[PDB]
Amino acid sequence: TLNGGITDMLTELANFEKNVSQAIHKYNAYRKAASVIAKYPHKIKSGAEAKKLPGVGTKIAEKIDEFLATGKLRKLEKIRQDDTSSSINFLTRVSGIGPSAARKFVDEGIKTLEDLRKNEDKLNHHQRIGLKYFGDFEKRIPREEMLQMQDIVLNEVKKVDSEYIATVCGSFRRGAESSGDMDVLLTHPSFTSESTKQPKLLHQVVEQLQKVHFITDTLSKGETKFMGVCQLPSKNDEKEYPHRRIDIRLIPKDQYYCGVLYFTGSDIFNKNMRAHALEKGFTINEYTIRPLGVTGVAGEPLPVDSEKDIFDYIQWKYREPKDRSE
DNA sequence: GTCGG
DNA sequence: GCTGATGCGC
DNA sequence: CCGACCGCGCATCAGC
Ligand SMILES: Nc1nc2c(ncn2[C@H]2C[C@H](O)[C@@H](COP(=O)(O)OP(=O)(O)[C@@](F)(Cl)P(=O)(O)O)O2)c(=O)[nH]1
Ligand SMILES: [Cl-]
Ligand SMILES: [Cl-]
Ligand SMILES: [Cl-]
Ligand SMILES: [Mg+2]
Ligand code: NA
Ligand code: NA
Ligand code: NA
Repeated sequence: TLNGGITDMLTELANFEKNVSQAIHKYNAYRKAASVIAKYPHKIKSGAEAKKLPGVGTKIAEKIDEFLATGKLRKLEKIRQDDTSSSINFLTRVSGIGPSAARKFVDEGIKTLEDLRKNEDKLNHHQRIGLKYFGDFEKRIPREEMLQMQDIVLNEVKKVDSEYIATVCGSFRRGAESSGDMDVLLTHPSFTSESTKQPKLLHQVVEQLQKVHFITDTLSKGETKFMGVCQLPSKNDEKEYPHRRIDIRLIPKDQYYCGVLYFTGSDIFNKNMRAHALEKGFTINEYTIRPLGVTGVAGEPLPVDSEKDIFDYIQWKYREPKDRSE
């Protein structure tokens, strides 16, 4: 929070480019700058000082000076005043409503939470659940609650098949004292890159979690990825906990390290690392790390036995999970 | 919007 | 039904 | 300049 003002501004600018302008590269340009500045161990004094960091160019440097001088940005002041931009930004806050759907709804006169509710008919399944738990999904999850949730998930999974291995990733694995949701990596020995020896591997876990009323809703569900809603159980007479977003990713057992690297993040860390990988002539996804031939085509998966092995291939000193929060 | 070649 | 492009989210 | 910007699972659609 050393340069909170500045990083907030860049984040607001990032969200505007993404939601309203549908300018994804500008979105990331601002996010990166916000990321690099949030990490800077000095209270920024000028745009020039900021322009020294990678990701901060002339435009952002200029904005930082305006912000430091006045304590605000005129460009953002006007963006806030604009009713169309405001409505669009708001609607994208509902899970399932992106920049396109948001702009479309606004074109129909649907601009508020009140409008969305009275128009459920115009929403697909995901958007309907996003609206249902709109308030809840805005809440942070204390680590203490993440710990209780982890205990339920691992124990329920164990009951389905002792050979299952569920690992909580995301910011939780990064040591955060609060998380925006729960990310669960799942593996089973019967599912590898070589073959699937048993079907419904993900389904059974989902099924079991619904049986005990932990999983309450489903946003989307496939053979290897579940996106849904869960809730901790509350005691007698006590207010029940808010509903939480939960994602479960089933990855081939022999590709765990690439999988846990991916799911631990952060997203920007993944983007930076995968970009660096490319520079070093490699390509990384949640399954493997492969070399890039002269042509530019991915070769065969390289051997991996730890997260560190991935970092070594691209000549990066190993970074613990707690230091990947970019 | 920023960067490297 | 399929394939592929697009939206959306991780 | 100017091209590059990470990589992919699921839901949905158009075109066949
Ligand atoms: N490669 C890649 N990985 C991504 C991307 N987005 C997410 N991931 C990976 C890396 C992410 O760590 C992981 C989980 O996605 P979240 O839950 O959205 O991210 P988080 O858990 O870190 C969080 F801090 Cl935003 P919290 O949920 O606590 O508020 O998915 C992306 O664009 N690209
Ligand atoms: Cl763009
Ligand atoms: Cl691996
Ligand atoms: Cl792969
Ligand atoms: Mg998360
Ligand atoms: Na710079
Ligand atoms: Na959204
Ligand atoms: Na998540």
